[PDB]
Amino acid sequence: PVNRPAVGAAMRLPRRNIASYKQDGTEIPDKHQAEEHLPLKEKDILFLDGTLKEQADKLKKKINERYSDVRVITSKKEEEKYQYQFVRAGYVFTRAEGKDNEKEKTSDGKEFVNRFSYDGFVYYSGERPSQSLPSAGTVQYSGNWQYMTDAKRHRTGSSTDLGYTTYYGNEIGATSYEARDADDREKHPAEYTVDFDNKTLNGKLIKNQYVQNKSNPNEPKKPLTIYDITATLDGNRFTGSAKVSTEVKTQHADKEYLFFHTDADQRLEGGFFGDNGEELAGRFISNDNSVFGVFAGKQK
Amino acid sequence: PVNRPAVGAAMRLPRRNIASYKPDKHQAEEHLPLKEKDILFLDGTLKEQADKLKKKINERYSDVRVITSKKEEEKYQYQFVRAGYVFTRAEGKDNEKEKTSEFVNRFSYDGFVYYSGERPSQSLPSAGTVQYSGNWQYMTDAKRHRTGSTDLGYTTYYGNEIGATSYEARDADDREKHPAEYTVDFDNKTLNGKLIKNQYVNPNEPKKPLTIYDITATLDGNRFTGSAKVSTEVKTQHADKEYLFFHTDADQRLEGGFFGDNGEELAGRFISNDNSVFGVFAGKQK
Repeated sequence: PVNRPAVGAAMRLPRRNIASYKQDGTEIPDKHQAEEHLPLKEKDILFLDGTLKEQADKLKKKINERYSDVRVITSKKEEEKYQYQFVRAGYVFTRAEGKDNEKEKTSDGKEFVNRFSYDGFVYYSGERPSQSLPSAGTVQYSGNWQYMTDAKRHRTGSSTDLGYTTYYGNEIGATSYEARDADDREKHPAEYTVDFDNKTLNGKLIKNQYVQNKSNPNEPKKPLTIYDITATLDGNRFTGSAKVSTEVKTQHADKEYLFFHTDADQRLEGGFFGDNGEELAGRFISNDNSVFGVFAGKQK
Repeated sequence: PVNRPAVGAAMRLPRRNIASYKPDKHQAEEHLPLKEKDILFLDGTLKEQADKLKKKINERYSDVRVITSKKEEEKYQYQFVRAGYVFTRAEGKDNEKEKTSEFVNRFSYDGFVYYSGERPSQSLPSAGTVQYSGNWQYMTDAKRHRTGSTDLGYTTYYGNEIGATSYEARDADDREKHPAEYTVDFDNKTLNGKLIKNQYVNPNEPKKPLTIYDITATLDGNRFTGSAKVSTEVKTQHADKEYLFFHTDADQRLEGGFFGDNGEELAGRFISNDNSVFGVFAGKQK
């Protein structure tokens, strides 16, 4: 589950109950809504198989099973940069315009269930698990990552103030595809070093921070490491941890830390794809189920 | 921000980057001044404010021993104010690192100095002069070379790889390391004071105070704004030690206020002009 080897995994957008009445029509006490915090669940990690296209199609299918007539946006445009052959770290989602929220109401018309109609997944996919890996040497990979967070009403004592499209992070999970305060040139790069001598992987899941000069395409990037990855290789898999960088904790306590605050200890799993480990991909989920992340990489 | 009114403020320990990889035997960051933006403003009860600081430490390390200013501040029996600290030596913890493919290396220690106040005074005397006594704390920049840590009166590393602090002062009188004295003129609407170090020297053994800062401020409502100035004594007679830490004034960068019914107590903060020292202070009517 946390440890399951896979050729694909996904997490669906969590949508918390923002209703302020109970099913008996009585007010929820102390100004509270029915569900002010909705963590992710490991049981909700959706495991995938088949080709890259089949896996993506399955997730889009799931979106349309809920609403047949909503438009879907994908990460196809975002992942162009990487020219991945065997892996994906992507997303598929909808804003569900013109759809009412999911509601359940009393006879008198009071809402005791109210959930947003938004929907989406972040996921990784891999094809052709490696049959051979280098017996020696160190190899650099570069790529990207995506993420899906819990839904939480109060992260501190708006969602846009915190760098996300309105509501994301609060009434529904925060996602990489709704991050507004990142460098849209490349919001979420990732870097990895694989030591095939000692059989270790180290990496960084990075956010390129927002830059004021948006007219110069060669404006320098402002990287911020969100997670340090460490892992051990075993066959064509690797297992390890994602740890929130100290820098996030101390210098970004009022923003990034409100979303990325707990490690994923021994809760990161991935593997190599392409017959000779040309690429890699995987996932992690933090100890308190506050973030599900997926990541991918390609040899430099 | 530097001039923002507050009922509590804290500064976190600066930890400079001592990494020596990406020339001339230099480290990545040989001087780390403080920043006015890193002044952490606090609110809520005295307890709430302190707990927030302990929380931030625990957010970095869930399992470290935390040391507080509780024992030190007992003597003052403050009702409404605090000038304290919370810190950890982070025993057995690795430094903060980012790596080769080390271009970042920052110490594992952590801590804050802070002031806190509850119930800002809604009335003050319209006249008369009032004496206050209390204490202060401080946090300095981190600087590899202050001259051409133990010789300079601090626990190892403090002042160099991390900021020097009042709670790592080793050359002071343990009876009361950092007393403060104030006089408030409610006629002329002024505050004058001294932030002092009792130098190392029986409970009635004479003290050897050394004024570190002279404080001046003007009153406005239940607040006061002014300056902290390095003492004549430090600059001229302690050029080879204290002056290496206390060398620049805080001009119009000291802020505090009165707390309690009729200004029984006062507290505040200052930050020197070149961001070399952040100080906090508290006092109680004599």
